[PDB]
Amino acid sequence: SFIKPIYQDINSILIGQKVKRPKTLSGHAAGEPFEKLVYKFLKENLSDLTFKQYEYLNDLFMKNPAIIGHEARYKLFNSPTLLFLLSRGKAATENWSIENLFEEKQNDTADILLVKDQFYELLDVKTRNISKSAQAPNIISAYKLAQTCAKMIDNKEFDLFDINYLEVDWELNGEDLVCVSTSFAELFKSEPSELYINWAAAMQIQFHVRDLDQGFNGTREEWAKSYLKHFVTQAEQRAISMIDKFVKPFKKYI
Amino acid sequence: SFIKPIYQDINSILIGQKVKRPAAGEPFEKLVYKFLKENLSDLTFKQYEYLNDLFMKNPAIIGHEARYKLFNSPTLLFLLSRGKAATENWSIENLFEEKQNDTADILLVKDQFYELLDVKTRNISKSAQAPNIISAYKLAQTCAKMIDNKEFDLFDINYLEVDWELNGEDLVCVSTSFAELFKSEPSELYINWAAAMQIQFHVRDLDQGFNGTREEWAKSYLKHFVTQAEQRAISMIDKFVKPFKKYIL
Amino acid sequence: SFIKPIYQDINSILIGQKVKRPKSGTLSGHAAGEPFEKLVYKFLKENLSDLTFKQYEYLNDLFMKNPAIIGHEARYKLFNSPTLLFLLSRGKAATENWSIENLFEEKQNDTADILLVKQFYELLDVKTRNISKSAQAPNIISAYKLAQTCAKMIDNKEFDLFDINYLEVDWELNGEDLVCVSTSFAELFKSEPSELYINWAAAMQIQFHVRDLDQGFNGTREEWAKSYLKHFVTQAEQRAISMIDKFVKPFKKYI
DNA sequence: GCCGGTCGACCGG
DNA sequence: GCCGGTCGACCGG
DNA sequence: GCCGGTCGACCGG
Ligand code: NA
Ligand code: NA
Ligand code: NA
Repeated sequence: SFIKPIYQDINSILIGQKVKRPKTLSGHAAGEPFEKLVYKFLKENLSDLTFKQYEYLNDLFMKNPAIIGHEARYKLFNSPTLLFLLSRGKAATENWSIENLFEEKQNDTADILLVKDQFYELLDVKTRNISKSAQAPNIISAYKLAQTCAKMIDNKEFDLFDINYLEVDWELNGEDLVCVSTSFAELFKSEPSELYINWAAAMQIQFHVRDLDQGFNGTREEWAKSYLKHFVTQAEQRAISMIDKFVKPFKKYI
Repeated sequence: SFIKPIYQDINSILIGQKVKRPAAGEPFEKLVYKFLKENLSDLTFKQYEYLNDLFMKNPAIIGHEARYKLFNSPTLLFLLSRGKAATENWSIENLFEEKQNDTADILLVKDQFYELLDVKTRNISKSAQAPNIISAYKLAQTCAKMIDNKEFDLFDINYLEVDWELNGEDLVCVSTSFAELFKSEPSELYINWAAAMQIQFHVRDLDQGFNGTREEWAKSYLKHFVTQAEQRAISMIDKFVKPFKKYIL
Repeated sequence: SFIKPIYQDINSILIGQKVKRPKSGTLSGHAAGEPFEKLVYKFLKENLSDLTFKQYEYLNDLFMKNPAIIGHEARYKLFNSPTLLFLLSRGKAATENWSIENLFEEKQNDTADILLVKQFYELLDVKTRNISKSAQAPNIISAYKLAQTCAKMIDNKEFDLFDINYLEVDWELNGEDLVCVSTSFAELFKSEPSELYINWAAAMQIQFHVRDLDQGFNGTREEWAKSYLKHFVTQAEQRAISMIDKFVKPFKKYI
């Protein structure tokens, strides 16, 4: 992680920050420009490393004028896994140009990208409302994570990228929201066999950053293989539980 | 529908109206509610607004048990009730606020009949996938409660689509669509399991040819739900298991 | 490949070359970029006449030099390869009435367009697509024909004898004639056989764009055949199931 | 030319 | 301490 | 995405 080395500084700068409330306080809509606040800070203390996912792509393509077309542009990633996780559509990659750059995309894997010496850190910011105790938020697609681990193995890319999370806690205070806490955690540091997969909630992994464990002490290849086992096991578990919950109780009506 | 009769009045006040740019379409939902609250004052209610009034019109009714009785309907209670603790802890000093998962955005009630209005905003500047409409699971339970309690003329679930786009420093509505759930072919509703088990469709394209009974609608959907759930149990193996069974070992 | 070492020239001679619009009519089927194929042959012969035949043309030469060989048996035995037989031999009645006064002709269903051999055979098949429109992958070759080819390859063990390559010639309308703007070369036995798509409805044909065809297969030619069959069989079973769920159930309500 | 995955973040009738 | 639906609305490595 | 349907005509261990 490029952020961890200076986390204590981010936590310090965030605690106390305020943001004008939408004037609902729930939902992706009433999210938190707190992530914009994180970006602004990472852009200041790590300007040569901080990139919005769409910002990195625009940059990558800008320094390759001779390379045109999606085919030629995809090879620019020089990594099948990073291509899977960062890339944009075919027509979008084909139609890219100086007067038609990439913009924010709702389903982009990462909020902030940090690159240094061919090493990428996919950071995803999670904002939480402390005023209440809610369910763990969506972290990342368990299915997308499964494909990632599959591609890591097939390509032997166990030393290239990390997927980290930064949780920023806030509470209402008058006519604005105020940050009260923060917490950092790396995905590949937790126990892969203990990640809860909420199938209904877009097959998303879920947990509050402040609770995640960081005791995994094996290699990255083992983490991937272990995750895939847990993923396949849970997929079969869901397939069976769906019948007992969405079929059995409704057969009497047919 | 209590809105169908004035759909053109709602559309006329929406199309062309601009709002200062900063969900992003929320501003248009407030315009609908405000309109209804001024043209159907005695029928328009925010879901949480209805609950407070209901509880406020019966102060001598304390406790979750007695309060849950106030709905006089199992199906409606399932669709509108908040929570046991929330229902118990309710008070004139601790009212019900809006909740992200409330079934409806707007409630129109009259003659003991309820209309659950859910309005969907859409950025016409993009050609996206069909949005989430309503949980297929929540619909199934609802249909089950309709059968067990024989409530086929109590409520309707309708959707209003508000199309908008960014124009300069403002947002502007460009078109509107209306449709009724119980008027579409239940066996045709697409159920996106991964997407919160929600049924998805563009209000604009939603068919309205159904001419059967409300009971037949309920039974039909339930059959469609079960079958799809079974089919999904198979799809999961062929997509989330079979292709990864070569890494486990 | 024999033309591969000379692909640069071809790619350069083709691009820019133009041909009038086929009878000023439609631009599909056999009548569209057919003349281009001729242009490719006009070069592969004017620079490699030592080993460039147009399918039937070779067959005409395979004979003649064997007058004592007539009517089935001997004539069918001429091909010391059961595989090359299945991919180049004409009909029985056709390989009977052969003579100097009745030479073979170009047949619409011939496997290869141009044949280059030098013991080792290269079955070249040209492809042309209107780049002025995003279209579907064209029919490459018969999946069934390829399956029989692989089987026969294993049986008599001939994992070294012939190659199946394709040459793409992209063209676009320009005035009263069509012009080439690009070219793409690829070799069938160099891609992932388990990846090849089989369109059963489209004549059980393998479909893909020469330009996008991969060329990185790890293994011998033998491993390919083994691999393909495993793939072709699977798809066939899948097709059998798909048919019932699309051409049977959907209309079972009308009977 | 049909089909469906992803991001965001919420409590318990 | 553990389990898991619901709303919103997005295009094609 | 991935996935696949059409029009035009041809002869045969
Ligand atoms: Na995420
Ligand atoms: Na809804
Ligand atoms: Na062919």
